[PDB]
Amino acid sequence: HGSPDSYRSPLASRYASPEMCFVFSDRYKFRTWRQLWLWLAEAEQTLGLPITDEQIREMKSNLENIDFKMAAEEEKRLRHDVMAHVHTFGHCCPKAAGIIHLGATSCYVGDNTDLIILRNALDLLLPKLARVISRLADFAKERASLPTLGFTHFQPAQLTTVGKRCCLWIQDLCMDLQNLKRVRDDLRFRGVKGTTGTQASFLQLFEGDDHKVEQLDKMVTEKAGFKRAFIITGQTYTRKVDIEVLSVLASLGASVHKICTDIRLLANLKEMEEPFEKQQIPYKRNPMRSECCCSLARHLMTLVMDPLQTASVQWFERTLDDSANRRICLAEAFLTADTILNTLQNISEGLVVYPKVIERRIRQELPFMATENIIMAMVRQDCHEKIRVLSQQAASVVKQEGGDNDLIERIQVDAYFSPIHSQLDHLLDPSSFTGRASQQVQRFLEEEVYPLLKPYESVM
Amino acid sequence: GDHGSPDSYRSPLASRYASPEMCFVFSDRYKFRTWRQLWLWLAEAEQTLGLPITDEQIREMKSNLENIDFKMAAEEEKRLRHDVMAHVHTFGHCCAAGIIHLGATSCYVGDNTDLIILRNALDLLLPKLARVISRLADFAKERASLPTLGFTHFQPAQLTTVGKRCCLWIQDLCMDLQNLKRVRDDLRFRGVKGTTGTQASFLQLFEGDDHKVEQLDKMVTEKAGFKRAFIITGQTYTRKVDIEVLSVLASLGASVHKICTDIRLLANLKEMEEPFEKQQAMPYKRNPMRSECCCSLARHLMTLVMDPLQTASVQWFERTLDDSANRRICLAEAFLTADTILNTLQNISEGLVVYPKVIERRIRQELPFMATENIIMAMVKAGGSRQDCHEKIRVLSQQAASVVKQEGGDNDLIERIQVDAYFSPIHSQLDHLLDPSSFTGRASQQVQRFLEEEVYPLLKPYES
Amino acid sequence: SPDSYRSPLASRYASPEMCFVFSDRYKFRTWRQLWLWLAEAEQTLGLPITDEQIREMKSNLENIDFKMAAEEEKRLRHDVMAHVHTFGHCCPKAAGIIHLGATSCYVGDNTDLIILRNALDLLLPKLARVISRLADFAKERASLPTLGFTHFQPAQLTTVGKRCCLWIQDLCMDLQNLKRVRDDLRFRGVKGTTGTQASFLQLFEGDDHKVEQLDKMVTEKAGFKRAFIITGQTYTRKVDIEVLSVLASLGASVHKICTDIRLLANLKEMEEPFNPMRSECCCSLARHLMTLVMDPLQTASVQWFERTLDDSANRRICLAEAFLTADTILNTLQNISEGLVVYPKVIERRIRQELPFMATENIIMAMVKAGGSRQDCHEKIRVLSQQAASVVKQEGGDNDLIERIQVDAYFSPIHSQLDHLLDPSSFTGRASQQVQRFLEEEVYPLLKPYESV
Amino acid sequence: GDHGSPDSYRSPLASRYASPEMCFVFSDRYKFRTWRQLWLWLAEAEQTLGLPITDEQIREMKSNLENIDFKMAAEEEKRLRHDVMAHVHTFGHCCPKAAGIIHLGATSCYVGDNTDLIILRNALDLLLPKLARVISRLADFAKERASLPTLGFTHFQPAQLTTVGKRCCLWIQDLCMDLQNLKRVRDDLRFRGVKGTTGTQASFLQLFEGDDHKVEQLDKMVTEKAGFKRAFIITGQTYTRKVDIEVLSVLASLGASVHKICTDIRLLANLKEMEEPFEKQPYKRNPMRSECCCSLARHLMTLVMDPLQTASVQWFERTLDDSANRRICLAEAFLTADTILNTLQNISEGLVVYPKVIERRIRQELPFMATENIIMAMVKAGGSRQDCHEKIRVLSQQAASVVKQEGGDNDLIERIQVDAYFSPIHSQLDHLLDPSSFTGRASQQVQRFLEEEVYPLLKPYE
Repeated sequence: HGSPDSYRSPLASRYASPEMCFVFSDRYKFRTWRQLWLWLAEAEQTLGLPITDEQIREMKSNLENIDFKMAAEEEKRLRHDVMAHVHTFGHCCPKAAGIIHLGATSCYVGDNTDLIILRNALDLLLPKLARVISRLADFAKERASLPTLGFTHFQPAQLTTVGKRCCLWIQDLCMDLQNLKRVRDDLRFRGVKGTTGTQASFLQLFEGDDHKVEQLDKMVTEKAGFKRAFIITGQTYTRKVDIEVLSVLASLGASVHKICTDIRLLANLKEMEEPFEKQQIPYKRNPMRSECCCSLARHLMTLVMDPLQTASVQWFERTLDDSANRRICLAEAFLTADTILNTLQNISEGLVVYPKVIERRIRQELPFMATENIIMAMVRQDCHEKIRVLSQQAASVVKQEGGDNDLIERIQVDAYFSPIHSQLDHLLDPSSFTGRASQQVQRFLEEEVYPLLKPYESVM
Repeated sequence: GDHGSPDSYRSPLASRYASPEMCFVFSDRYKFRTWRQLWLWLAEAEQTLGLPITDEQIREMKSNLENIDFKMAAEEEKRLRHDVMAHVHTFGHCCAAGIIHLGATSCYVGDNTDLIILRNALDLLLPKLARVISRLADFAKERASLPTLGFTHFQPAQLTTVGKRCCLWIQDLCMDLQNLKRVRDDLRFRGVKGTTGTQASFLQLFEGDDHKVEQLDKMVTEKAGFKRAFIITGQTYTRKVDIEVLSVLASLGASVHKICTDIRLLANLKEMEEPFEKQQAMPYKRNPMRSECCCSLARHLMTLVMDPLQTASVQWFERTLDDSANRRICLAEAFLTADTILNTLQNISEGLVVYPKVIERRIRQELPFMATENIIMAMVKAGGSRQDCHEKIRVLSQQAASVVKQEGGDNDLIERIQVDAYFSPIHSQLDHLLDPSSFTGRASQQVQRFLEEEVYPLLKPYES
Repeated sequence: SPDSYRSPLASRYASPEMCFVFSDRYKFRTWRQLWLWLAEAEQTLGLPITDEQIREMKSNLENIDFKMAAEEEKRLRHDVMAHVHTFGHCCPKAAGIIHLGATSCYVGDNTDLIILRNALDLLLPKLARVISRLADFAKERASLPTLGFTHFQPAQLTTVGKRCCLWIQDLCMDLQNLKRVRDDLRFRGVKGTTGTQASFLQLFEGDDHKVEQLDKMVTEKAGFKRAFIITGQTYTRKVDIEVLSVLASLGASVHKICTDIRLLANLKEMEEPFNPMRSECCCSLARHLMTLVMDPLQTASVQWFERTLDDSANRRICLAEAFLTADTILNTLQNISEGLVVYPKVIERRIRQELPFMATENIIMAMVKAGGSRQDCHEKIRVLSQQAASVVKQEGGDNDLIERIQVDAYFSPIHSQLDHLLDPSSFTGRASQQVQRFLEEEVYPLLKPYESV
Repeated sequence: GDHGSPDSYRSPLASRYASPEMCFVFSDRYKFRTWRQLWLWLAEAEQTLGLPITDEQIREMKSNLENIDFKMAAEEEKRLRHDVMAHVHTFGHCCPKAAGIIHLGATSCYVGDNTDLIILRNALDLLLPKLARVISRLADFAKERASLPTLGFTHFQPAQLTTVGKRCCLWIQDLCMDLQNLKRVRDDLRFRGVKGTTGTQASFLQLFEGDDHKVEQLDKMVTEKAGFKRAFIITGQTYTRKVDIEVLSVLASLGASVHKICTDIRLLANLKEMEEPFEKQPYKRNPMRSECCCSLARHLMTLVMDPLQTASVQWFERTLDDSANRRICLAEAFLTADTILNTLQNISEGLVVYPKVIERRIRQELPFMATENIIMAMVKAGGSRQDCHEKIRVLSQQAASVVKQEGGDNDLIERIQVDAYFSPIHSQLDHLLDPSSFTGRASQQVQRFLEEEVYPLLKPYE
């Protein structure tokens, strides 16, 4: 990762998985440059430019044989990123030197590489998000019936289930999964367009034949594995593309942050905890992996303003005031999302529920929500008011003298509630207060979640 | 008055900027009508599932949907400090009263109203957006072959065409149209969910009947005009929907700002101007005032995206009420702003002024510096020499540059070539070698293909 | 009119005084006010302006015809020239001398600076009054022990007043910031179309000193200590960044406080004056305040040269909204701070249910002094903790670590004063003393200039 | 290598962009040095306060600040899960004599949180002279070009003439406000000191046997040694996260200014009026350095939402959900800012001005702005106002058509000069269109601004 004598990005050197790091590495970047020049030359041969099979063979064998030292020093001399690599690749491919980058300009390698990078980055996030959704869905099913105190205003609300509450987190990740897939499939190749998008150099190279330029653009698009290319660009693809991508990651950021806020709140209530590793026979447990996910999700929300501002200040066919900003924020958003999903998969595998803790809290709150079922079970005016005064004193005891709720007791002795004694244990059954929470979990998993997850069954 | 008094603050978004249609969809009249419209649909679905509601009770609601007493509603809200219940009383006062809102909570009306408002607001933006695109398309077709100086780094570069440049704007607006359409299509109804989304109150109402509660959830969803309803909600629909909606407006703001920034730059170059207003010739100096307003307003949209993002991130459990005030402001203001922008942008597109002679004058100044490759190629074809020509053209290029920079004169490079003996085997070809049209690449063909494949197919559903 | 949209901030949220500051009555009245000051200064410096013309203007500052002015703008397509003419119509004798030598931003930008300053002046007392009522609560509850929270997890005891000082300290930092931006706000003055004072220079036929003088006079009349030396058409949009930055910071502070109050309401240790609806309202609007900061940031980044008019419509929206939003928050925070209710028994319970686990060191250092070993006590205390933790977590019961230590024969010398070893006040450190010190050295001096009168 | 292998992502801020000094400030070698330097200060102060620390232990501690075993600490961190105790052990290992008195009575954030504040302040100290240095270069330029008339620009349309030096003062003023805000925030930065787990100083009070006086003066001593004038009286576990908001707010604002300057330079580059420095070894020159600054400034403006959101959701005495966000955003903000200023210093050094392209654009626009001047000269010679205004009006329409509908030069002056009606002012015409008389007070505004504001603001930094 490098020396401690200098600053190191905590995302690469500490947080993110090596795979995502490699996608944004200089090796991947410059390999892809060489790959693009190969596809270019191959297509140009087919279209009748003087390129031999020996020159193609030379380029194919030397895609990974990159001299970084020599390339960086040639940049210093030629003050050009692309020209330096054209020359370097030429030195290790002496037969091909005269045909590399023929007709093209800088953005053929620069911009198309970012597109290939963008796509590859989404492709690694997809199964990670799919794997989180699946494990939460496992958990959702097991705890689909378990009654838990609902919360609105973070206050005692009617009963829900742990499996129901989990399905709220799952659905947000599902909207995100659908969004990531939609953006990945819509990405288009820039292809060959020239300095200003007019294909003027390539038109001159193919001595004025429009049809040949059209074919060239089709051929590299397909070699690159892209279904579609832009008809219209300036020098580069429209920077709107980066907004579309980072908007969805920002949206994922906000969903994750919400999931982790919930878990941190439940971990205070002792109702649920993060998984442990290295475990066996501490009381105090910090939800550190959830606090980490929040911290990083935040940064993922912040980054969306960068591509927005960039897109707004692009003058005409392009200005280079996007270049540096894009080298930073694109990498960060993906490495940030990658980390979040790796850490979120850990949290989701074995979430620890504490049933008796959840049952205790419910018992403290249920007699204040069961009052209506007591009245509609007596066969109204003197039963709405005579139970109310008992609630007055029981609510006065809980707040003014912090402790247990004894409303059950106050009814269990009063003469007025004579017949309703025989049916109190059934009237205070927690599951009868949970509504369709169980039915809803089931139907959600079968109609929405399972159809979505199936294309990912190979890797779990 | 018909809006507000001068002695109080009035948002200029409502008073000075947006159209009456978009302003209506966010008004309290439309909001409280929609509340009554939801209560009506519920009662209809409730009766059709065998609940004790009379066909007379229904028609008293069906007739009194518009009849809203605004002073009584505000006083019962002064009494109970609860807006939904206050409107329940007021509707029952003019009606029936005992069957209003039965089994439902506040968010049956306060949350399904938002989704109807969002859907209708998107309905207002769509045809306005297609209209702009349509106008620019015609401008792009008309100007498809008019050579213009290309700009990278905002320095002169390979020529393009006005039509081609306009397609860059069109493309961005077409992606916005597609995103607005998708997000409107993907919008789902909350339906009947109860206080925490468990539907407990409606299960009680239908006496434990699971199938019946779901039958109600389907009935009110179709009545509201939605293809699909959420299975999973807390008290409200997920605040993620607000993010998808304002994300696409934010992106649209980005597009517009860029389009309008280009226009202001073109205006300075005097190559393009905004349409003429009337008088009773036109003035020499003209500020791109309408473009600057669009830029100003677009900026607001890009900013608003952070509101729904932060909101969604800190929603604890089934629901917290720290979304309420923030949503009252940012939802309406996003749409009101977008609406203003589209109205203004359409106005700009109707008769953009082009000045062909100014475009030509800038081209004649810059082109010779970009055309030396074509001069060398033409020499070699008639017995010339590459390195001899380069060095005997690099020197005249540096002389011409000096007059333009150090002296601030007109570019004389062509004139320096038109007399120089070394370039005698080329003099009959100089004007043809500097034909702007032969420098525009495939620009005009790109316009034609793009319009035929990607613009008219999208505009087809909006012909009227 | 319910048949049209109304800004919730404007209608049914913010104070009538703040709404008035951003009203058009106040705006156009200030325009007229600034024209009079310009006329007054110009007479002094020797232009043909008569006292009659000046009295005509001083009488008609509030006499504004919004119908006429609005109709004349449609015809002239100029907001300032529309109001020059309207003012000239109700002051026929003044007509020719209004706005003499001036440009549009003389009224446009100096009005926005007058508005900003006056809007800050309304924010300062309200904030001070909030800080003052939290300081009383802080003093009242300085000694009351409460459970400290790190990671939202039980942590070393603090006091209620000490926790309140965390909130106070954030608000005080905002108070100093609002005051520093207010006091160091500068006047645009008279600058001309591009900032070069060219027309004023020609109006006084070349007299440089007369232009400086005119600039000084209007600046003093408007109640500012300094004018900008350098401007384009307008004052730098960096000023709007600095103002909205401090309000955004205040937003973040407020949001933190109201989130803390919302969690305590869940813990039933504290309640709002009679669902923490007001704190949710506060959080929701604090959030919108934080959002706004990107507007002037984006604006100032893309101003080309002496002025571009892409700031105009965005400023009309973000400026007023930030102050109306700020205002609303402070009015609501004042109502929360007026009736905060702590429930001491609920707090006492939670402590007793969590203190035993944190008190493990004090029992050891009472045992080691009694003869026992640090090895032979840490081992025995851990097995009894393992037993207590099961009852709480696996059985959802009461923390009986206090009971279990009384039945174990090992801790026999320790029995005599377990009341003292688990006395919550001994676990609070310097909390109360930290409160008294902070209030007297930092808070009270800051509130000293206010509270008057 | 040391700047990372090409097989992994390497931040372009640390490797490619920022200066070495700023990179070292956020390096782990600086972080762990300071951690250890803070333990020394803690030990020295405690010994003075009567605790059992030997001067043998102080000297052993003082010698082993530089030599850090990173391999040991990382593996100890794996074994412990505590980053501080990992370095408490690794320090206690190489300093065996003083193993019992390292981190005595202290909490994790004594080193974590105070280090953050020390870095913040050293980073600000690197930025300030760099900012001053830039302002100073532009000042020189703005004095030199103080009387060079140039076309004013409102709406990006021709307007009343300013001077090149006056326009530069517009840029300088934004950077001077940035300088003022940076210094203030640097000086108003408070030390976290010794506060314990939740800010109550409980463990320190315990070790000083209930003595408040000794707690308070330990806080003051270590603050003094760290170089701070003032400590917080009130903290949770850490210093309030409102501090990070103040710091990144002023950087975002600097970013905003730098973006405006560089946008202006980019536009002037197109107009061929002004260019970025040569440093040669052509005709078309892209302003690549101004574009770099703009790109980097934009990111700086974006970062402000990090600390804002962070502060807004800090529950009670502290939550760890700020940790990861702060490591990225703070470091990145100072790396970017430093890079921007480095590039800005380079731009200021040898900015190229083209006086004859400036003169050309004036001659094209000025005649339209000089109409009232001409009518006044005509009336002064006993002429008719209404006839003169109508003549100018018609000649102005003809000349505008040539410019817009024919793409010609402005020929308004030549039309006036060949018209016999204008005979009374024909001799006055060169003088009437002297651009210098159209600049207002621009040349004096520069001198006043530089004397009264700039140089007094620069004096501490010379």
